[PDB]
Amino acid sequence: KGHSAAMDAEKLAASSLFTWDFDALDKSDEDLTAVCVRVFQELHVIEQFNIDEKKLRKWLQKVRTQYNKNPFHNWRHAVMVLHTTYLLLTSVATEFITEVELLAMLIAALSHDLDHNGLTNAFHINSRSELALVYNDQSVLENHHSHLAFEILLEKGCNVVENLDEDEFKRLRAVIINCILNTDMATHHTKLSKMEEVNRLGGFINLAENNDQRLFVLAVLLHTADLHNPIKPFESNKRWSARLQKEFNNQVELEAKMNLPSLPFMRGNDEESLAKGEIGFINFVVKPWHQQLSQAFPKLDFLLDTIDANLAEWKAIAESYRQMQENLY
Amino acid sequence: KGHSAAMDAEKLAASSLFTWDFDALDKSDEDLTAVCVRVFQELHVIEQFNIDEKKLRKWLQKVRTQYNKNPFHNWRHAVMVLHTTYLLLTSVATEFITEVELLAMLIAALSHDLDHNGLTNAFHINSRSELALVYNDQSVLENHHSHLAFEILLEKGCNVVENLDEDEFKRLRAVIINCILNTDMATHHTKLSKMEEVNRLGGFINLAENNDQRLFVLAVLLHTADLHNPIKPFESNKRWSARLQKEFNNQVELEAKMNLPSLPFMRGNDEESLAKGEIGFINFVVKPWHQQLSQAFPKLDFLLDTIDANLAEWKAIAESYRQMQENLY
Ligand SMILES: [Mg+2]
Ligand SMILES: [Mg+2]
Ligand SMILES: [Zn+2]
Ligand SMILES: [Zn+2]
Repeated sequence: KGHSAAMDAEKLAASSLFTWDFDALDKSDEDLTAVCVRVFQELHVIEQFNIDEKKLRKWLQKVRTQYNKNPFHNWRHAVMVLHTTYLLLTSVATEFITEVELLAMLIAALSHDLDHNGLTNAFHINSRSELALVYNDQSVLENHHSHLAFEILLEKGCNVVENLDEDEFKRLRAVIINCILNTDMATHHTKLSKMEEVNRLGGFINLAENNDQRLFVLAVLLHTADLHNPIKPFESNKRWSARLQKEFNNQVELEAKMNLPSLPFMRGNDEESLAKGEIGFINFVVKPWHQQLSQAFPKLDFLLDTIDANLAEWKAIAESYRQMQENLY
Repeated sequence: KGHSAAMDAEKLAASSLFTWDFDALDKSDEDLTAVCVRVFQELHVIEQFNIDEKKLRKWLQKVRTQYNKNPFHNWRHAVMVLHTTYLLLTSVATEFITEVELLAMLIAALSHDLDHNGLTNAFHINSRSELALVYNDQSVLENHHSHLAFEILLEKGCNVVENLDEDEFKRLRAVIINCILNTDMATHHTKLSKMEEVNRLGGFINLAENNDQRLFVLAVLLHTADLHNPIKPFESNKRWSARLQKEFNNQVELEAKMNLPSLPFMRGNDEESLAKGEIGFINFVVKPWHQQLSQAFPKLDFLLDTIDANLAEWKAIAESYRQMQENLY
């Protein structure tokens, strides 16, 4: 029965947990567990919902065991999205997000890629996979992730939301479903267009009262945290991007063995292809997204300087390879 | 006094001997003898060097009696490496290998693991064995194999190279020594790095004239044939891998009785440990090796599809055991 969640951003930002340079690749298994628990603890959701910390840790374990050992879409990617969501909500959402929606964003971020196998939605649709048949080609993977999120959560020993009442769980369920389904890259352009129209009209007006407009912002922020590669230091940008390229190469190899069409961008398997793909992805997807995001939330415009520094680095790598490839001609 | 060995790959590939599905475990003792003789006969080395077939058969017998009844490193493993070497040379080497080097590759492949006792080089060095003292910790087993190869060969009734002149035997001896010594797994990474640099420069250029570069390729090919497990049908992959695991388990048992350190990968003695070890060995050793090999010799890239099929099979086995082990937690 509160107006907004119990958060003071400046106390939260003073913690050693608050660092935009966080990279799960440099953390051990026990370190990642501590990060997830610390996010829940420092955001006060454990005490606000009387969360059994034995169920929280059991739920965390069950979440990790349902992620697969993929190069990119793995348990460390989930923790990266959880931690980045914690950074984004602390920066801009402290005064309109509710307590239940805050708990929902933490669960959704950690659960958003459950049981990923390093294959894209196009593979499932083209191969007519069992998952594609279940979901009738509609956001196949994201529907699968959200389903397993609740199958794991509603289990008795992992029920971290056991103390929520009917109305609170209904809102938590709606927030998790909408935010995970909006991690589908096929819905990126629609959210970008709506953000542009909102920015044309001056911006968001009283988010604490407009429930549907507040949910849109939460979906926008989780999608932002999902694309964490270009907003991290370049060493983090390069290691994760090289891991995604490995998944792309494995899919093309599987698609050829199954006589399925492949997209030409996924075929590149060297450093020059990596840099060229990152330049295009940043110039046409990430940068226009954060330009609209920084206009609605100017506190986040420092991310544009991180995106530009990484973009300048990838262009230096591409220029070196092109300078070596032009001499053949 | 020839430019290259007298071989036409397409005539050779039409023989019933040419089959990548060959497995020595399914052959009788007399069948294996016939396979070894047929390799020598069909490659024309018997007539090219006027080989006394009574000495060839006596040499074959003496080779077999110097192999021990190990689960993996036995006489059938030697025939597997001989036959796989015959497949590899027929596929890619017909136009640069010389007649003497061809005969040397057949002898080296059959002799490459002589008097193996199912124990690794690390055991000899750690136990300060007599063999480790003889060879000053340098490629202990491989030096031992090559020594016995010539002790068996230079015997009068087994001298299959009696008709070679001085220059031809000197090259044959150099090829056998270098190729057997390069079966030392401790030299795998160095050969992989050189193959990567050669592939960066466009590939091998006129191997028929560069003697040292041609010897490197022969060493690369014999090492390829030594690791025949992942490039065979899965039933062959599993039976031989289970035999190697038995040797690993026997060594750890011997090392504990002698108060010697043991590597943790050798302790696994069940099917789940077998699958986990094969996935790691294929992902980090075999697959990167054949990716470089297929880039220098694209005719061999079908082996990558065999490696992937076996890798997918081992991952299905590991997933079943993990799905049964995660429910305890
Ligand atoms: Mg996803
Ligand atoms: Mg050996
Ligand atoms: Zn994701
Ligand atoms: Zn061997």
